[PDB]
Amino acid sequence: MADYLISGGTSYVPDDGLTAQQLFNCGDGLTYNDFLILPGYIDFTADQVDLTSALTKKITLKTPLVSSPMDTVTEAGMAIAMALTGGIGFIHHNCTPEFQANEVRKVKKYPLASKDAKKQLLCGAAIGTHEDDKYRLDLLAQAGVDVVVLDSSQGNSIFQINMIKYIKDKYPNLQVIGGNVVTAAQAKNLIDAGVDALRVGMGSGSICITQEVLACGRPQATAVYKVSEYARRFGVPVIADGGIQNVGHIAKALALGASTVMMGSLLAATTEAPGEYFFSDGIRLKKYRGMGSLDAMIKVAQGVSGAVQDKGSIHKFVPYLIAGIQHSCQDIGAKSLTQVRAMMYSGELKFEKRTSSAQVEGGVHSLHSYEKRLF
Amino acid sequence: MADYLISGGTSYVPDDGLTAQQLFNCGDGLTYNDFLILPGYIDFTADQVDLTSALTKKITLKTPLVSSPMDTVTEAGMAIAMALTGGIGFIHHNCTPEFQANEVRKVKKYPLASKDAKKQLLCGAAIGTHEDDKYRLDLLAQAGVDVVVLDSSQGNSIFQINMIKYIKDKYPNLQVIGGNVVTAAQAKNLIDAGVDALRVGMGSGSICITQEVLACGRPQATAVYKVSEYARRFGVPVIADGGIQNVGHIAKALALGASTVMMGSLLAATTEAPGEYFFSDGIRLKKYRGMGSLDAMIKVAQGVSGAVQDKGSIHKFVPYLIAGIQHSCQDIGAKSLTQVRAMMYSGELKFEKRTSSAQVEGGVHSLHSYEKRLF
Amino acid sequence: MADYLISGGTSYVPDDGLTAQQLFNCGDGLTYNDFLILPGYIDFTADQVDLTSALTKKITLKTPLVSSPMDTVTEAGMAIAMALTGGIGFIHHNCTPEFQANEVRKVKKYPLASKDAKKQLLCGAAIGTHEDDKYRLDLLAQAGVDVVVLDSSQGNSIFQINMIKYIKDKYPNLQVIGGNVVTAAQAKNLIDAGVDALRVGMGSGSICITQEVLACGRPQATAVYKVSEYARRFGVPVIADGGIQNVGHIAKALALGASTVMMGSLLAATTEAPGEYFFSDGIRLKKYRGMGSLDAMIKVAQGVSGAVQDKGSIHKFVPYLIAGIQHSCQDIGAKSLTQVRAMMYSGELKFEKRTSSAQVEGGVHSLHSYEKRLF
Amino acid sequence: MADYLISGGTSYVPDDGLTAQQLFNCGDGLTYNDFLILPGYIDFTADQVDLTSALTKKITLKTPLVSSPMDTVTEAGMAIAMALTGGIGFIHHNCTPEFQANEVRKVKKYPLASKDAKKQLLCGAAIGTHEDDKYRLDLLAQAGVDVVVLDSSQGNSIFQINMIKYIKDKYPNLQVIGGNVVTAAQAKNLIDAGVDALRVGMGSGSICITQEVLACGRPQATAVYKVSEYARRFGVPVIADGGIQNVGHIAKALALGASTVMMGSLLAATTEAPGEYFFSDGIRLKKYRGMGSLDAMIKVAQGVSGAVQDKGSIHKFVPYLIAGIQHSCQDIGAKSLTQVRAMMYSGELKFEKRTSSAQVEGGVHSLHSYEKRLF
Ligand SMILES: NC(=O)c1ccc[n+]([C@@H]2O[C@H](COP(=O)([O-])OP(=O)(O)OC[C@H]3O[C@@H](n4cnc5c(N)ncnc54)[C@H](O)[C@@H]3O)[C@@H](O)[C@H]2O)c1
Ligand SMILES: NC(=O)c1ccc[n+]([C@@H]2O[C@H](COP(=O)([O-])OP(=O)(O)OC[C@H]3O[C@@H](n4cnc5c(N)ncnc54)[C@H](O)[C@@H]3O)[C@@H](O)[C@H]2O)c1
Ligand SMILES: NC(=O)c1ccc[n+]([C@@H]2O[C@H](COP(=O)([O-])OP(=O)(O)OC[C@H]3O[C@@H](n4cnc5c(N)ncnc54)[C@H](O)[C@@H]3O)[C@@H](O)[C@H]2O)c1
Ligand SMILES: NC(=O)c1ccc[n+]([C@@H]2O[C@H](COP(=O)([O-])OP(=O)(O)OC[C@H]3O[C@@H](n4cnc5c(N)ncnc54)[C@H](O)[C@@H]3O)[C@@H](O)[C@H]2O)c1
Ligand SMILES: O=c1[nH]cnc2c1ncn2[C@@H]1O[C@H](COP(=O)(O)O)[C@@H](O)[C@H]1O
Ligand SMILES: O=c1[nH]cnc2c1ncn2[C@@H]1O[C@H](COP(=O)(O)O)[C@@H](O)[C@H]1O
Ligand SMILES: O=c1[nH]cnc2c1ncn2[C@@H]1O[C@H](COP(=O)(O)O)[C@@H](O)[C@H]1O
Ligand SMILES: O=c1[nH]cnc2c1ncn2[C@@H]1O[C@H](COP(=O)(O)O)[C@@H](O)[C@H]1O
Repeated sequence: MADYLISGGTSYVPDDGLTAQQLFNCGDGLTYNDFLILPGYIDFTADQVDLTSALTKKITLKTPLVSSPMDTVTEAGMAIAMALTGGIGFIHHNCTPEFQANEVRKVKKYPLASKDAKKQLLCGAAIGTHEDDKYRLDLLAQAGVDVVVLDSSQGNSIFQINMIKYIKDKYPNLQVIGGNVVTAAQAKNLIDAGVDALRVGMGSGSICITQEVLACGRPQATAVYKVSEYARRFGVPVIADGGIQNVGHIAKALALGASTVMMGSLLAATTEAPGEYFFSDGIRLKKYRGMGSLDAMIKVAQGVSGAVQDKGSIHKFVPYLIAGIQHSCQDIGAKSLTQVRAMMYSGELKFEKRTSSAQVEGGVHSLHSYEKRLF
Repeated sequence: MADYLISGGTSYVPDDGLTAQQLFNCGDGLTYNDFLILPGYIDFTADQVDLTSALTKKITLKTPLVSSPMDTVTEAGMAIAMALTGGIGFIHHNCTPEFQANEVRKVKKYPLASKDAKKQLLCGAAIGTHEDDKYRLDLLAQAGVDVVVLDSSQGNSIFQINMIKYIKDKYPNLQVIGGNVVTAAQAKNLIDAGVDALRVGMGSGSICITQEVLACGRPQATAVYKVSEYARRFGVPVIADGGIQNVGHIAKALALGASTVMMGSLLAATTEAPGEYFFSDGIRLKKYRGMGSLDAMIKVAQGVSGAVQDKGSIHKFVPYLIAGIQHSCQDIGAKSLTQVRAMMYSGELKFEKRTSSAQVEGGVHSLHSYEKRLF
Repeated sequence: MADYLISGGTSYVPDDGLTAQQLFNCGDGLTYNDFLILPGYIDFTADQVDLTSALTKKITLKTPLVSSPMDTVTEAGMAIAMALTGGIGFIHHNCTPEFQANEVRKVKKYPLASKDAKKQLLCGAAIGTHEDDKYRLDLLAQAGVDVVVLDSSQGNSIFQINMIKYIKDKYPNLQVIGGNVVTAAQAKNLIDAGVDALRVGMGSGSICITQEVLACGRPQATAVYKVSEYARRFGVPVIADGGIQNVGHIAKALALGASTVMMGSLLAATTEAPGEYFFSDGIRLKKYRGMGSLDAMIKVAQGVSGAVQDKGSIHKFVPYLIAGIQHSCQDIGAKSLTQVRAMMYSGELKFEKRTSSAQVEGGVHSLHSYEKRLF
Repeated sequence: MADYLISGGTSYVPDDGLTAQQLFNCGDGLTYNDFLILPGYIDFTADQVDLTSALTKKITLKTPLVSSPMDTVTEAGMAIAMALTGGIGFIHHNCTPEFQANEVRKVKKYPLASKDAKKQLLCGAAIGTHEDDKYRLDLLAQAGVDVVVLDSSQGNSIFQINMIKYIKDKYPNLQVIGGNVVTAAQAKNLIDAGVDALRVGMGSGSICITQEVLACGRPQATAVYKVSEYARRFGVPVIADGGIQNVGHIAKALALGASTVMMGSLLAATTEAPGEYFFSDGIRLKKYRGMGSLDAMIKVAQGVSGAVQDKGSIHKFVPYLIAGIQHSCQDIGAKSLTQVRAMMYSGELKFEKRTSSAQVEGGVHSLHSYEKRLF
C-alpha cells in the first residue's frame, strides 16, 4: 500500500527547532543557560532510562557522575561514596606522594557500584607534568590506581605530551586522561599522543578567574560540543568539567556529546568532602577554593578561596541527581544517554536559543516571596 | 480612471516593520517582552471591538480568558465567577474524584455569561493519564462537565494518546483538550489522536522551575506562534498557558495565533481564589504554589510554593482586562480578535524586536519616585 | 464555531514561491525569460477576463496594446487598426510637421474601439525636445491629437522637463507621456514636472544596440517593476516598451506593474505597417529599422536596419494576443488585469526563477523535427 | 524655511541600483558584458564633455586612448596618428634596439595633439627586464622617449623591481609604467618600487590563451576596479589593457576607475598599423598576433596568430570612439571622466548585473536579417 511504499515507516514529523550542528555553527559563545532542548515523544517510564557511560576507552560506569580532583572536594571518603553510588572520584595531588598513595589504598581496601576485575572499588588520581611526578606516578601505580588524569589549565603542551608517552611506554595497562582542552586543535595533539579520554573546560569553574586574569578560555557549552564532535571520530570519550550548577546543566552537557560530567562546587559542603563545617550568618557552610588561588599554592592567582553552604550527604544527593537526569531523558524522548547522543548527532534531537528576557521568564518570577525546595 | 485601474482600491501603504512569519523565522527564542506590535489605522471606538473566541472546535466564549487548573486558583467559586464574566474555569484534580465532581455540580446548579443549551454555566475540569483517572472521568461526566483537559508537563506520550482515544470511544459528546505541547511535532500526534484544542507552554509559568531542573521547554511567544500556525491547518484552537503578567502579554498571545489565554498568577490572591488571606510586611497576600512543588505532591520538584499580594475581586478585575484588550485592538486597527489573527497571517499586521535598552526605555524610567496605578 | 473564529475566511494556503518584491530585491538583472508566474485557483472561464486599462491618468482603453512610434510601424492605417481593435497608436515624427498632422487628421476623421467624447477614434503622436518641436506641437494640437509622447532614449533631462512645463502651461487639456526611463530616480523628476504617464525601457528593443554602444540601460523586467512600483504612489500608469517577442512576455510585463504594453517588431511586417513587402530566400518579409540607425537619421548609431517576415493583418493578430492574455490571466487566477496587479502588490501572486537548463526544458526540445503554429 | 533647513539642497533621490563597491564585493568574477551603468540626469550637450586624462603622475592627454606595444599594432606611423588625435602609442620591442630608437626618433621629429614642452609629439616605448634591456633603455632615452613601459605578463617580480629602481636612479626625469598586474597585492610592490602608472590585465586579450595554458589571471572588470581602488590611494593612474571590443567597453573601463585604455585588436587592421593587407573569403584583412605566440618569439605559447578585417584609417575611427565616449558620459550624467570616477567612488553612480537572458535581450535579436553600421 502507499502508506508504507512512499517512505517506509518514516512519518512526516514537522520540522521545528535547530540541530546541535546549526546551533553551534553561528560563531556565538554559548553557555548552558543560553539554550534549551525541545521535548520529543514518550513511550516509557523514567525508571527504564539507562545511565551507563564510558569514563575512558575501556572503563565503564553505572552513572555519568565524577568528583573533581581538588583539596576541598576529593579524598578517600568522597571517592568511596562516589564509587558506591556508581560513579568515581579523582584524588587531588597538592599533598605529598606518600599521602595520595595511602588515600588510593584506603579506597581499594574497602547495586550500581563501580568495581574492577578483582571486585575492588574503582579509584582515580591526578598528577602534574614535572619530572618529580614520575615518582608520584610509581607510588599511585603500586597503590592500585585504575585511571590517572594529567591536571593542568592548558593541556596542549610539550610537557604533557612527553608525560603521556612515558606513561604508555612504562604502564601499558594504565588509563591516562589528558586536559584541560577547549578546541579540536588541542584535542588532536593529545589523541595522537595516545590518551584514553579528554577533560574539557577552561575558565568555566565557579572559583576560576582565568578568563579575567589571562584572557584565555571558552564558553563551556560550545567547547564541550566542539571537542566531543572531534573526539567521537577516534572513539575517545569527553569528561565535561566546570560550570555545573544544577541537574539541568548535567543533562545539557551529556546531550551536547560529553560521556561523563565532573563537578566541584556542586559536591562541595557535603558530609564526605574534606574539611570541617563552620557557622556564619546563622547558617552552616564549608570552605571551597580554587587550586590556582594563592592559598592552595612571581605568583599569579587564577582561582579564589571561599565557602558554600551545607548540602547533606552524597548518599542522599547523588540519587536525586540520578532521578533528575532520568526525568530529563524521558522529557526529550530517549531510553539511554547513548540514545540521546546518537539522536543528537543524527539531527533528530532539537534545540532552541534563549534571549535575556527568555531566561528571566524561564526562572521563578513575579512572586512576593517563595521557597525553592529541590527534593 | 487610472486611480482605480492601476491596482483596485489598494493604496501604496509604505512597507515598514516585520511580519510574524519573518520575526519567528530568525531561530532566536523570543518571549513576550522581546517584541512589540506596530500601530495601524483607526476607524472605530474601543467599545465596538468583539472578543468572541473559540475554546474548542464547538465551544465559544464571549471573552478569551480562562482560569488555570491549580489548587490555589480554580474551585467552584472561581469557576462561577469566570463563567459569569464570559470566560471559563478548569477545576484542579489533586483532590479526590468525589470532591472534584461535587465542585463541578456546584457550578452547573448556579450579559456575557458562558452557558450551555440547558442554560447552565459552562464548566471544565482536569484529569491525569493513569488508569484510575477513568473512574474520575466517569464521575466528572455524570456531574455534567462540558470540557476536559489532560493535565501534564509533556503531553506527547503513549499514555495521553491512549486516554484521548478511550474518551472519544466512550464519550463522543465530550470535548477533550490535550497538552502541554510547545512544538508542531508534538501537536501533530495529539491532533491525529482526535483532540478538540491544545494547551501550549512548558517552563514559562511564574512558579515553574522545569527549564532549570529538566533542561526542557521553549520561550512562550515562539512556542505559541509555532503551535498555533500548525494547529490552524486543522481548525484546532490553541490555549496560551503560562507567563502572563499584564494585559499587554494577553494581547500579544492572542495576536500570535492563540484563541484563548490561561493564567494562574494573574488571578491568584483574588477573593474567589482558594485559600484564606494572611498578613506579612504590613500588606495582605495569599499562597500560590506550583502543582509540581513538593508541597502540592524519588520525588523531583518542578515547581515552587510562594505567595502574591491581594488583587481584589475578579468581578472588578476581569472588566479591566477586557477594556485593556479592546484598547490594544483599537491601537493596532482591528474590530475583533478574529480580524487580528486574520491580518497577522496575511502579513498586514507588523512587529518589531526590542533590545535590552529598548525594554529599559519602554518601561517607567528616570524618576525619583512614582505610583503605578492600573485602574 | 472555531472554523471561522480562528481566522475569518482565511484558509491555511501553503507558502511556496517568491513574491515580486523578494524576486526583484536580489539585485540580479532579470529579463522576461528569467522567471515564471506560479498558477493559482480557477473559478471562471477565460471569456470573463476584463482587459480594461489606463493609458494615462484620464485615458482608458479596452485592451492594453499600443503601437510604437516608428517609421516602419505606425502611420494612419496602423493607428486606425489599433484604435478599432481597442488599443491606440502613436504616429512617428521623423517626417515633416505638416505630414504628421495630416496623418493624425486621417485617424480623427475615420465593439471595443477606443474613442473620445466626440465619438472619434483616439490618436497619439510623438515629438522631440528641440525648440522647433513647439511648432510641431501646435500643428498636432490643431489636428485634434489626444495624447503626446516625448520621444527620447534618456528622458531625465533639462530639455524634456522644460518641454513638459511648456505643454502644461499652453495646453492644460493635452495628455503628456514622458520617457524613456528605467529607474525610480529618473521617474521622480518627470512625475514632479507634471507628466500623465511614463515610458519604460532602455536598450531592450529588438533593433537597439544602445547597451553595447553606450554601456547604459537596464534589463526590462526589473526596470518595469522598479519604475511601476514608484509611479503607483502618485497614480501614474507605466507603458512597458521594448523586448516583447510573444504573448507570454505581454502577460509578464502587465503582471509586474505595467498598465499598457508598447511593441515594435511584434507588429512589424503586418499589412497595416508602413512600407511594401519584398521576397528573399523564398519567403515574404518587410523592412524594420531602429530610429537611431544611420538610415533613419559626428553621428553615432544606436539602432540597426533589417527585416522581419510576414505576419498577416492586425485585425486577425490582435484578437489572438487578446485570447492569449485572457488565458494567461485564467491560469494565474485573476478576473482582470487590475486584479492581477492588486494581488501582485499584496504578495498573493507568486513567482519562480529559471536557470539556463530550466529555459531549455521549458521550450520545445528532444524532437527530430516539428511545426510551431500559434493560431 | 523647511524645504532647505531639513537637508540643505539634497533632494530625496530614490535609492535604486548597486554602487561599484557592492557590485565588486560579491566575490564573483565579472567581465564588461556582465553589468551595465544606470542612467542619471542630463543638463548639458554631449559636445561639452571633457575627456582630459592622466597617462602617468605628470603626463596628461586630451583623450584616454592608447595603442598597445605589439608588432602588428604600434610603430612610428601608428604612434604619430595616436599622438595627433590626442592619445599616445607605445612602440613594441621585439625588433633590435637600434630599430626601436629610430622609430621613436621618427615620432619626435614630426587641435588636441599630445605634445611636450619642446612642442614635439609625445612618444612611449616598451622594454623587457633582462640585463640587455639597459642598453636598449639608453638608446630609447637618447632618442627622446617621454615614457617607458616594462612589458611582461606578470609584473610582480624581483627582475621588474630591480629594473624600476635602476631606471629611477639613472633617469629621474623618465616616467616608468609597471605591469601587468590584476591584484592590489601585486600593485603595492610596484608602487613601493616607485612606478608612475600601472598596466592592468592578464589573459583578457583577444589573442591571449594564458588563462587556459597557465591557469592564472583574472576577469578584466573586477581586476581594473580592484587595482584602481588601491592605486588611487597613492595618486597612481591605471591603464586598462585587454578585452576592449567596442566603445561601451571603453566607457565601462573608465567608469570603474581606469584613467586610460590600451587596445590591440580594436586598432588592428587600420591603415597606420604595421604589415600589408591581403584578401581571403572575398573581404580584406590584416594579420594580428600575440607577442607570446610561437611566431612572435622549451617554448610554451601563451598567444595565437590570426587576422582581423579592414577598419579604415584611425584619423576617422578615433573621432568615432571620442563621440561614443562623450555620448556615454552624457547618458550617465557627468561633464567629464574625472567627474565620472568621482561620482563612482562617492556611490552616486549606479550599476546593475546582467543574466545570460539579459545579454541576449540587450544585443540585436528576433530579426530575419539586418545590417549593423556603427558610423
Ligand atoms: N580552567 C582550568 O581548568 C584551570 C585554570 C587554571 C588553574 N586551574 C587549576 O590550578 C592548578 C594549576 O594549573 P596549571 O595549568 O598552572 O598547572 P601547571 O602545572 O600546568 O602549571 C605550571 C606551569 O609551569 C609550566 N610547566 C609545566 N610542566 C613543566 C615542566 N616539566 N618543565 C617546565 N615548565 C613546566 C606550564 O607551562 C604551567 O603553566 C591545576 O591543578 C588546575 O586544577 C585550572
Ligand atoms: N510546563 C508545565 O506546564 C508543567 C511542567 C511541570 C509540571 N507541571 C504541573 O505539575 C503537575 C505534574 O506534571 P507531570 O507532567 O509530571 O504530570 P504526569 O502525570 O505526566 O507525571 C507523572 C509521570 O509519570 C508518567 N506517566 C504518566 N501516565 C502514566 C501511566 N499511565 N503509566 C505509567 N507512567 C505514566 C509520565 O511520564 C509522567 O512524567 C501537572 O499537574 C502540571 O500542571 C506543569
Ligand atoms: N532605449 C531607447 O528607447 C532608445 C535608445 C536610443 C535611441 N532610441 C530611438 O532613437 C531616437 C533618438 O533618440 P535620442 O534619445 O537620441 O533622442 P534625442 O532627441 O534625445 O537625441 C538628441 C540629443 O541631443 C540632446 N538634446 C535634446 N534636446 C536638446 C535641446 N533642446 N538642446 C540641445 N540639445 C538637446 C540630447 O541630449 C540627445 O542626446 C528616438 O526617436 C528613439 O526612439 C531609443
Ligand atoms: N596577460 C598578458 O598581458 C600577457 C600574458 C602572456 C604574454 N604576454 C605577452 O607576451 C610577451 C611575453 O610575456 P612574458 O611575461 O613572458 O615576458 P617576460 O620577459 O616576463 O618572460 C620571460 C620569463 O623569464 C623570466 N625572467 C624575466 N626577467 C628575467 C631576468 N632578468 N633573469 C632571469 N629570468 C627572467 C620571467 O619569469 C618570465 O616569465 C610580452 O611582451 C607580453 O606582451 C602578455
Ligand atoms: O584555581 C582555579 N582556577 C580556575 N579553574 C580551576 C581552578 N581550580 C580548579 N579549577 C577547575 O574548576 C573545576 C570545578 O568547577 P565547579 O564545578 O564549577 O565548581 C575543576 O574541576 C577544575 O577544572
Ligand atoms: O509545578 C509547576 N511547574 C511548572 N509549571 C507549572 C507547575 N504547576 C503549574 N504549572 C503551569 O503554570 C501555569 C500558570 O502560569 P502563571 O500564570 O504564569 O503563573 C499553569 O497553567 C501550568 O501550565
Ligand atoms: O534605434 C534604436 N535603438 C534602440 N532602441 C530603439 C531604437 N529605435 C526605437 N527603439 C526602441 O525600440 C522599441 C521597439 O522594440 P521592439 O518591440 O522589441 O521591436 C521602441 O518602442 C523604442 O523604445
Ligand atoms: O601572446 C599574448 N598572450 C596574452 N596576452 C597578450 C599577448 N600579447 C599581448 N597580450 C596582451 O593583449 C593586449 C591586447 O588585447 P586586445 O586589445 O584584446 O586585442 C596587449 O596590450 C597585451 O596586454
